[PDB]
Amino acid sequence: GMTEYKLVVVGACGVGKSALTIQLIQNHFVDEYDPTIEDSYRKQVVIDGETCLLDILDTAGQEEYSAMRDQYMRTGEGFLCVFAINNTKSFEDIHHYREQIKRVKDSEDVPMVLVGNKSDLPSRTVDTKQAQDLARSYGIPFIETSAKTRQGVDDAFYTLVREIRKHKEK
Ligand SMILES: C[C@H](Oc1ccnc(-c2noc([C@@]3(C)CCCc4sc(N)c(C#N)c43)n2)n1)[C@@H]1CCC[N@H+]1C
Ligand SMILES: Nc1nc2c(ncn2[C@@H]2O[C@H](COP(=O)(O)OP(=O)(O)O)[C@@H](O)[C@H]2O)c(=O)[nH]1
Ligand SMILES: [Mg+2]
Repeated sequence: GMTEYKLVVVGACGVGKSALTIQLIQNHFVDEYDPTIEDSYRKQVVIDGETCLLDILDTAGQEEYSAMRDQYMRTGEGFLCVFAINNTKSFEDIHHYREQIKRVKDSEDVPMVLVGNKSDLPSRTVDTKQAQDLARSYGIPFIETSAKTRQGVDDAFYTLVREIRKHKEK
């Protein structure tokens, strides 16, 4: 049967979670997508010659630590932690997202990729080295993306699938 991979995209409002997701789903850059819409989207993709079903939860809205919201995030098998390379605050938020993922998955070993989005823009405020070094601190991959140009989009999502496979084989 076709394996389904439940992927969750997290990070500060405005970093490009929806734009990244829609680039994967529609193969189109959407510069405008209601910041409050949290929803999931499926797509069949070929990754290393194996057709699989991705189920992407594009998170949005207010931070809430109810049991209900924990259970919804807990359905995720892997997480993209997204910041924007021109927004230092979004990068400084990453550790909070990672901490909450570890808590809700009750694991120090959750499949995860650090994503630096908006790589097409010139206004960088977060050095690549600092981002690479944070991913190293966590022991996870770092991928530079642009939802505008499609740079890194498959790399980010497909690496996460590969991380989930390797975790499932542990
Ligand atoms: C960086 C923060 O801001 C926001 C703003 C919006 N969301 C968050 C946020 N943190 O984790 C999460 C997720 C969705 C991530 C996956 C796992 C779980 S499990 C659960 N219950 C979740 C929730 N709500 C989450 N989201 N944080 C700063 C710092 C604290 C005050 N605050 C202003
Ligand atoms: N130049 C550029 N703008 C982007 C990129 N991704 C998203 N945006 C813009 O960033 C803003 C927020 O994007 P959105 O997808 O709504 O972010 P979300 O709140 O994380 O879902 C919008 O103005 C988008 O046009 C990107 O890679 N490059
Ligand atoms: Mg959004």
